[PDB]
Amino acid sequence: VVGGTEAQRNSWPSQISLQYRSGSSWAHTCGGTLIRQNWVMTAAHCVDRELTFRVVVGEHNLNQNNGTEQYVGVQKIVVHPYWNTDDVAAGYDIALLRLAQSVTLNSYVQLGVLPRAGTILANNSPCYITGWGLTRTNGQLAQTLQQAYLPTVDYAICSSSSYWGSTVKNSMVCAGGDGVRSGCQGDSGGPLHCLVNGQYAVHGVTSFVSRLGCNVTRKPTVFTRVSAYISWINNVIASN
Ligand code: NA
Repeated sequence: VVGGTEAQRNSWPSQISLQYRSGSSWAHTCGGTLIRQNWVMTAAHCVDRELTFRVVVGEHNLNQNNGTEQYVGVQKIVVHPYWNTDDVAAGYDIALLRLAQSVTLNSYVQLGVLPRAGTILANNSPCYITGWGLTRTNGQLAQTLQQAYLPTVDYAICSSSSYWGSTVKNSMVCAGGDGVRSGCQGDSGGPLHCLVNGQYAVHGVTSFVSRLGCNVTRKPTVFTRVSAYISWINNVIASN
């Protein structure tokens, strides 16, 4: 997250860190959302590589023990069957991870609330992105979880020529684009949290930013629209 602030430790308890095994070590690579005690929602592109992945729930500081972390292996990966890694602009950038164990819920670990199917946010709706991604273009991962206020940019503006044009689809949500605040690498797969009727729900799965940079004016961060995928998610969980 570029232009973020440090989140409080219990603000976003559905946020997870997706990590891969790297020699003797684990490395953060992506965000996700805990949506069942044994299921995580992330981006398909996050699991393109044939790696050993684990999920950390209750994480805050990636390089310090917080005393609240639970570490759980990924046992099964279900990628959206229409996802194409060499065509992120087509969409379908979504994947479900079944965990080897069910995690325990507490003030640091909770299920994300998903919007109702078909829900479309009005332009300029209030949302926050969260994650441990780069804090500058071509920078480095955050140590502690960051958040940034990213209001939505509706499809008619986002698919306009000076924004993303044909690259953005209605199966996506755009947010931000102010040139200062943005998602960045390492935030991919995590949540976009939007306040509706008093309650935060996870409306987006972070998918992509501009090849020119993370915080580019009129290139808002682009998210998979969760409310396009409610039946897909339910079908996968029901079948696994
Ligand atoms: Na930690």
